Amino acid sequence: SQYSIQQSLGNASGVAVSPINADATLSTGVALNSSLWAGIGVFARGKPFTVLAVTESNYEDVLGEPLKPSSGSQFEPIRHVYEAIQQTSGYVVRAVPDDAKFPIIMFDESGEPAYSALPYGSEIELDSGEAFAIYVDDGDPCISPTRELTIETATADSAGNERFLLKLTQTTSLGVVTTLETHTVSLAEEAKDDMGRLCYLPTALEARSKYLRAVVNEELISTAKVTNKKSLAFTGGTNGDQSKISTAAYLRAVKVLNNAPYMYTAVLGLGCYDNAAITALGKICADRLIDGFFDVKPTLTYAEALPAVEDTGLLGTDYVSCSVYHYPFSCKDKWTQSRVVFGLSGVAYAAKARGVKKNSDVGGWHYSPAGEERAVIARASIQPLYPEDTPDEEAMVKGRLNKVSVGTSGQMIIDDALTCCTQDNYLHFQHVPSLMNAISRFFVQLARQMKHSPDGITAAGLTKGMTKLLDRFVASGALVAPRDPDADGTEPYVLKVTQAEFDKWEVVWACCPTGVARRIQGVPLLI
Amino acid sequence: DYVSCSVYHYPFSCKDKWTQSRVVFGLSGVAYAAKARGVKKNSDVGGWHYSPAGEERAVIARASIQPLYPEDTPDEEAMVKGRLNKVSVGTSGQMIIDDALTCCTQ
Amino acid sequence: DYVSCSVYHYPFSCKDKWTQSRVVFGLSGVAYAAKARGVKKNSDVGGWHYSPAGEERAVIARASIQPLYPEDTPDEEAMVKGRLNKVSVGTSGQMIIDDALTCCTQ
Repeated sequence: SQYSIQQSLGNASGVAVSPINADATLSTGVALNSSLWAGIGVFARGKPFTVLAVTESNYEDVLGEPLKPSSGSQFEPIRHVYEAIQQTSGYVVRAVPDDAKFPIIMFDESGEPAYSALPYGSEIELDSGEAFAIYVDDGDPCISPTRELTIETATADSAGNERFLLKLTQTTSLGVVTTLETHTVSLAEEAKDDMGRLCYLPTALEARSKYLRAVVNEELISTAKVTNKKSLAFTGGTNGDQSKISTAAYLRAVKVLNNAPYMYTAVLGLGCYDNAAITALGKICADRLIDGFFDVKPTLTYAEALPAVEDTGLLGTDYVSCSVYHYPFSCKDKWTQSRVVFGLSGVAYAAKARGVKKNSDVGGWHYSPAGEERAVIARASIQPLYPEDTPDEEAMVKGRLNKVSVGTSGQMIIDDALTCCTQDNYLHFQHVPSLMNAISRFFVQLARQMKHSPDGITAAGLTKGMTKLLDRFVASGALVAPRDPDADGTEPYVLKVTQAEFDKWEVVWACCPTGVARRIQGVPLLI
Repeated sequence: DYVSCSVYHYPFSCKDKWTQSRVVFGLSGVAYAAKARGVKKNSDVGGWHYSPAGEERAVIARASIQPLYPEDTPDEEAMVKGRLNKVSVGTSGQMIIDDALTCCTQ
Repeated sequence: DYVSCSVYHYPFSCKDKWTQSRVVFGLSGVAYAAKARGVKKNSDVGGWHYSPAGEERAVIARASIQPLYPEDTPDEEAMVKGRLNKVSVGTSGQMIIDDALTCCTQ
C-alpha cells in the first residue's frame, strides 16, 4: 500500500508526525495538591482579571512563554511561579495595563468580514448592518503565532436549519500550520447537532471552546447568510507597555483574589514591590488565617532595606503570620543565560510545603520553613550584588528580616524564620502561628459541619471532636508539656465548652507549642 | 401580620437540566425540600422543629454554579436586619442554605 | 436505514492459489474473518466491541500484490466523507485493513 507519513491528522485514520522542531521545550510532572498557593502577577498569556488554575505540566501553556529580562521588569513573576510550582500547584490572577487590546472579527449579511480591536474592559457594540462577531477570549495577542479562521458549509439538520463548520488553525513564523479546533455551529436558536446538542453560535462557543467567543445581533439574524472563506487572520491584538502598571490594576486583582471560590493555604508576593498591594495581601492573609511570604526590593543595599520594611506597613501586631525577605544577589537565568536578580518568596513557600509533607495525618505545620535540608536555593552561579559591603545581623533581627547562609554543598540557604510581630512573645517564630491557625481552621470546619441543629446535641459533639483533634495534634508532636510546672500542670492542653444564649455557643482552649533550635554555641578546650 | 413566611434571593447561575443552556432561577422548592426532609425524621407527629437551613438538610443540586456579580460582597448584618436569607458554600463543596428567618420585625 | 453495513474497495492483483495466474477479487471474506476473530476473544457473551480492522485481526494474505493502477493517488478525506474503508501495510510486509466505517451519514 502506502508508506507515506502525514504531518496533520484530519478525519482519516492514521499516524502522523510533525517536522522536527529545533526550539521547543517539554515539561512533565505530577500534581500533589497537599497545599495550594495564590498570587498576583503580570504574564504574557491568560485571561486577565480571572483566577487561573496552574499546575506543573500546563503552566507554560496557560501562562505563555517567559518574558525577556532585557525588556523592562516583567520577567520576575514567572520566575517566582516556576520556583514555587516544583512542589505543588496553585492559582494566579493576571493584571494587564490599559494599552492592551484583543482582536475581533465582525461579519455581516452575506458574510463580509471586518477587522478591529478593542480594550479589555470595554464591551462589544454591534453597529447597524452587522450580523455577528467572533473574538479571542484567551487574552493572547496574535503577534508572533498567527491564528486564522476558515468557514465551510455543511448539510442542513433534520428541521432544515442551515449549519456550517468553523475551524481554527495556528501558523508559526516559518510557515508550519497546526490544527487547533473544529466546530459545527448554526445561526438559528432552535438548532440541534447530530449528537443531540445545540448548535447556536454563542452557546456552542461558550460551552465547548477554549479560545473563541461570539456575540450576536438579534435584529438581522432573521435573514443572514454565510459563505465559504479561508484563512481569515486576526489583527490588532497588542500587549501594552507592561513595565508601567498603575496601582489600580493591582488593587483590582487583589480584590479578585480575595473572593476566589477556591481554597489556598499561602499567599505569595511574586515580586509586586508595591506597598498598597503588599498590605492588601497581608489583609487577605489575616482574614483567611493562612501564611504569607512577601519580599522587599532586592536591588536595595543593606542600609536601605530596613526602612522599606516599615514602609510596607506589615509591622505591628495585626499581621503575625507574614514574613519579609531580602536577597541582594545575581545569578544566571535559566532561559536566557544572562545575569538577572529576583526575589525569594517561592523558595520559602517550597520549604514550607516540604515541611508540611512530612506528616500525613494532620499536616505537621510545626516545622520551620528554614534550614539546610528544606530551604535550598538552586541557582547557576551566585555573586554578591554589592561587594565591599557588610550586613548588620542585630539590626536585621530587630527589624524582622531573614538572613541567608551557605550549606555544606556550596549552595545558599535560608538561615532564619521570623514573622512581622514586634511583641517579643512566642509569636516571632513561623511555626507557632502555623499551629494555632491550623487548629482554628480545623475547629471552624468541625463547627460548620454541625450547624443549625436542635438542643442537646451540639455540646457533646463539639467537646468530643475537639478532644480528638487535640489528641491527634499531641500525637503528631506539635504540643509538648509546659516549661513551668509550678504555674501550670502537666497537661499539654485544656478545653471547655459552655452554652451562652438561646442560639449561641462558646468554646475556649489552650495549648503549649514546641520550641526550635536556632542558635548553637561550642567551646573548645585544651588539655 | 404574616409570620412564618420566608423570602430568598439567589443571584447565581447554573446549567439547566433538560437543555444545557445556563439558565437562572430562584430558590423556591429547594427550601420546601429541606422542610420536607426535616419533617420525615419523625413519624408520630412529624417533628416540625427542624429548621430548613443547614448543611445536611438543605443542599442545592445543580450542574455548575457561577456567580453573576463576582468581586462583590453582601452585608450580612443588614440582611439579618432586613429579614433576607443567605446562601453559602458548604464544607463538602456544594451550595448550602445557611440561614432561616421569617418575616417578623419584632 | 442500513447502519450496520460496510463497503470496501480493493484494486490490486495477486497470484491465485490454484491456477497460479494473476487475478483480482474482493475483500468481504477478510472482513468477516476479522470480525469472527474478534468475537472469539470473549467466551461468555461474545465480545462484539472489537472493531473488524487492525494489524493483528485483519490481515490480507496473498502471494504477491501489485497495484492494478500505478501512477495513481487516492484521496483519503473524500473516502471518509463517502464511507469507504482503506488499506495499509503491516510490520511484516502484508496488507492490512486500516479502517472501519459504516454506511451511516448522520
